[PDB]
Amino acid sequence: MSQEQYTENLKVIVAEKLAGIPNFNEDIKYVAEYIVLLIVNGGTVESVVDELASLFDSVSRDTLANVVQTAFFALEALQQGESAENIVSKIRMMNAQSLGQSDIA
Repeated sequence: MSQEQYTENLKVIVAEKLAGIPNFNEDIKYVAEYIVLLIVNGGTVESVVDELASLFDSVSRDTLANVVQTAFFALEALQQGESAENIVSKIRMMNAQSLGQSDIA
């Protein structure tokens, strides 16, 4: 392979925004892989937003640009030394609240 360690760490940060979007319930883990693939190709929000909009043109362009923006910042944080598993802990708690009904007293 060429850049998988960055794709595995970037895929976690990319999912943090896709899983957080309120209009993103299905195709959320598979959509981050294509976002990282565009980031690995070069990292151009214009070409990365136009490529994601061509396949995902149902949600407002701002929602797609929001996930590409967090992947660009993640590339700079990953190059210095950041952790992606810690972000999943916040998504697991936020994702459980979205589907956590009939669980109170």
